[PDB]
Amino acid sequence: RKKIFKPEELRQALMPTLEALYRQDPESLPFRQPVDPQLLGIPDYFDIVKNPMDLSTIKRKLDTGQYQEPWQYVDDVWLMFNNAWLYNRKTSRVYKFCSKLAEVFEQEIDPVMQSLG
Ligand SMILES: CCC(=O)N1CCOc2c(cc(-c3cc(OC)cc(OC)c3)cc2C(=O)N[C@H]2CCCN(C)C2)C1
Repeated sequence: RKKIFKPEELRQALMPTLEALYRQDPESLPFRQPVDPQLLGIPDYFDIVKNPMDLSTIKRKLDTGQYQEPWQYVDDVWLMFNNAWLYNRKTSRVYKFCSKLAEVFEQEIDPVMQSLG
């Protein structure tokens, strides 16, 4: 019927896919902590980005058992990517780095999602 996932199983299976993103340098650097619009010059950020997401938040959600099923994790990774592509200019470091992370993530996540069902 509905498949139940234990938080420790999700963490064991999915954390390596997150670690693959963290390992990218310089590409993960903009994504390791939440965007701070006041520190940066950018008070329009949260006008445009309604649901912020970043690697530290996704990690915390895996660590604290906030995901019930693996597609919720995938959706947060993609939310992070889509926010960055929505806000940032195509020539920017953040935009290009986002694209690299999306390439890495795609390769990592597919066999893991097959394994989890
Ligand atoms: C997902 C992140 C995100 O979408 N934002 C929103 C855009 O703002 C940036 C963010 C991160 C980085 C950034 C780039 C890095 O490259 C190596 C490393 C990094 O390591 C923490 C952060 C750069 C910018 C940026 O556009 N800076 C401009 C703004 C206007 C003013 N001039 C001077 C700076 C945060």
